[PDB]
Amino acid sequence: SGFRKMAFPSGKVEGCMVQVTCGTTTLNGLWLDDVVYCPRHVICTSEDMLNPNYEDLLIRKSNHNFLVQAGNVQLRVIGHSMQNCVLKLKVDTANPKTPKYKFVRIQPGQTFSVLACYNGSPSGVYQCAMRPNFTIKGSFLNGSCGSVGFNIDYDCVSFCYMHHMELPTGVHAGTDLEGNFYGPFVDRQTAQAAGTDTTITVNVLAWLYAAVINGDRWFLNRFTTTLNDFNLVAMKYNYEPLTQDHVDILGPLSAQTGIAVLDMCASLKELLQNGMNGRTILGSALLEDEFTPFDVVRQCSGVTFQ
Amino acid sequence: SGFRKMAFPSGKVEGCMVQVTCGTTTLNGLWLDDVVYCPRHVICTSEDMLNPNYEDLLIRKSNHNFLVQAGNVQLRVIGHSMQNCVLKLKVDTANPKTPKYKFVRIQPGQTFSVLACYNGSPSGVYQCAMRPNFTIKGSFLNGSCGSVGFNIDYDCVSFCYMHHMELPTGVHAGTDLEGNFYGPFVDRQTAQAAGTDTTITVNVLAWLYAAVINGDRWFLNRFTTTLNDFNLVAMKYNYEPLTQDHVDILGPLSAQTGIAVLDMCASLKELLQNGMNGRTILGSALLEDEFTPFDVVRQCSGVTFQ
Ligand SMILES: O=C1C[C@@H](C(=O)Nc2ccc(Cl)cn2)c2ccccc21
Ligand SMILES: O=C1C[C@@H](C(=O)Nc2ccc(Cl)cn2)c2ccccc21
Ligand code: NA
Ligand code: NA
Ligand code: NA
Ligand code: NA
Repeated sequence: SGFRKMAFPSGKVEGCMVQVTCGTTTLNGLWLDDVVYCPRHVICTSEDMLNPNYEDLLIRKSNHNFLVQAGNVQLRVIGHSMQNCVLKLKVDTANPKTPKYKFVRIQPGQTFSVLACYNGSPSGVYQCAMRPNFTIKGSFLNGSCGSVGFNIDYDCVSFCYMHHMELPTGVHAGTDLEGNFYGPFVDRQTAQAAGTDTTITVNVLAWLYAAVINGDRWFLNRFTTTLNDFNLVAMKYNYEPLTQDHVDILGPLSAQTGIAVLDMCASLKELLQNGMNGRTILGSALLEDEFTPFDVVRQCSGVTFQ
Repeated sequence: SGFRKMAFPSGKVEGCMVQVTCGTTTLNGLWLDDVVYCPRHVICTSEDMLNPNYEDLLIRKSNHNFLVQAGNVQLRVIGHSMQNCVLKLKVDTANPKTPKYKFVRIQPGQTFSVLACYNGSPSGVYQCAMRPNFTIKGSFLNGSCGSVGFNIDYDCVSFCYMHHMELPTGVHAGTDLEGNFYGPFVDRQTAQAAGTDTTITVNVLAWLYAAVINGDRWFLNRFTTTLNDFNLVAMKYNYEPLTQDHVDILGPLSAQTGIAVLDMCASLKELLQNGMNGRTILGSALLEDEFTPFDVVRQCSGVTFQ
């Protein structure tokens, strides 16, 4: 028992981190097979970042201008190409530590682990959600660009995120591993609007199930609701509308606890309208939305990786 | 910017986890050099756990009764000994993945990362504190015993915790790597009192500094206090008394922010007496005490490991 914001074990990803330097910019790269992936803004100078012409800046660079170091050891660059907002540096050595891996584009509301890195060296690991407005609320200082997000399924690492920028509002934006930003963002040092954000309702409900499984039960009430009634309350409180697909994903947790999904919605309605009256749920005084239903079952069932 | 509950990168520890089986009990072990360390209750049957005679149970076991597996591969056991509440199984092979390491006994209020494991395979990593009453509020299911806690300093892993038990109250107890419990606990399935717990005041103050560094400033006020005055408030709200040693440890954060430690104490006093009026600090609606002053500086300065 107990419920924590748990990250995936980071070792399979730590073996893939490298340092990339171009001119006077150092950031992180991801070395899989004979390719290093990194944010294309490694080729920018401080001036360049207000409105970079990436095609023109990259034409000034040759293979030998990209310095790639894997711990103590220098890699030899034999090709470079830009795909969307990422650079792909072909090197003459396959990474001997390459895990089984996939590149995935995650949906808003899904979770992943971030391995925060500086100068190609890991500093820490934490779990977060892709917000509905395609930002992440991370922990990233200058030099963290090229840090990656990921999920693991037994022995397979699914890379979903590469860090590119901190917006002036102090939230974070980045790409998939094909270099396509999540959300409307561009790799320019400019004020950039993020959507209105919303709370990930299906995740809050998953976490309430987690709370019940752990014996935190005070918020369970005598009430039920409908999808239509609940969703009127969701709109008022800037929660994502609940769909039958979300109900179906919550099926296993409903079966484990014997609490019908709409009964748990009625509990959440009362918590939205009345607050928590200075009480806590799983150590939190807020409704938590960074656990997916899959996360709660994995944590509550002791699933492992190799 | 941003502030997250960040764990240490787990790869150096993942290479050390093994499965240990004795009779019909499987749990985790830690393989460093030619020794595997694991909870001595691996030798207990379900009956045994109400009041085990560990000396008598271990006399019935020979080297060949301890099955130790490192991934797919079986290790050969050439000796066994009990040190306090841990078993040390000498094996005929040094772990080729052994990192630079130390065994440390941490103080209450210090933090560490836990690598939660089942059947010798890592499931997840999270950060927590040793509570003042020497429990931890973890996430541990049956089979997690022998999972370990640790800190990293560049290339050196300091192992501080081995998981042994879930108390009937659903909090967690374990030992240092010499097998000495933290707190009054014994490895028996019995109701066992934990102290009165208290909030780790120096950690709350560190986190308030973290909040200021990140621009969350609403709780800063016009007031100051004294150590004696603050500590009267600490007692009322079950906070650890603040000492000049704690003030000195907070020196760097005070210098970085230009907020005198006693001025930050006056902010914390007002938050204790008035609550947070439905506001948040670094995404939390509670005062957070699982970040040490060293944690806040490391996170806010991008310190890395290798
Ligand atoms: O989280 C981060 C990443 C880094 C950042 O935003 N850098 C960057 C670099 C190029 C362009 Cl075109 C835009 N932004 C940064 C600097 C200071 C603090 C945080 C962060
Ligand atoms: O966190 C844990 C560890 C495990 C546990 O307490 N097992 C154990 C085994 C032997 C003795 Cl003498 C006492 N306790 C457990 C079982 C169920 C749920 C959680 C946990
Ligand atoms: Na970029
Ligand atoms: Na983004
Ligand atoms: Na034990
Ligand atoms: Na303990």
